[PDB]
Amino acid sequence: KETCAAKFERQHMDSSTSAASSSNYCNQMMKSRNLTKDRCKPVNTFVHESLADVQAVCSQKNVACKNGQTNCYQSYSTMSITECRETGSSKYPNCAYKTTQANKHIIVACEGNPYVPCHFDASV
Repeated sequence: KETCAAKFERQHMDSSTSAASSSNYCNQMMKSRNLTKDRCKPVNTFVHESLADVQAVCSQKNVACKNGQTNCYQSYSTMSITECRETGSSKYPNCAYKTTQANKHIIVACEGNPYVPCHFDASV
């Protein structure tokens, strides 16, 4: 059902806010974006930029992905992002997360036509 493009937007885009509003941001968004439905996804980043800005990264600095594929791209600019990581304690179905807000470059893996992000590899 979901295009890798649309799944990326669900998992990784949050243009609704400029930054995490509280230390509960991740608890709340991991839940609302359906990333805790069946298990607690351990690590996930949200990007607070326009979709056009984040899709444009697919034409920026080509770098290898963590898995050694070559379709990753690092943003030329830093971007406002929230990094979510599950706490050591967390046990499903009660998923708990630490929220960290930062301005960093993102690295995404891109696919499709239009060529757009389908996976979030890392922030730098």
